[PDB]
Amino acid sequence: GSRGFRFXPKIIRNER
Repeated sequence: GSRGFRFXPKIIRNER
């Protein structure tokens, strides 16, 4: 579902 990338004080992931 898009949205995904390590961001120091935050990290996103969905590989879709």
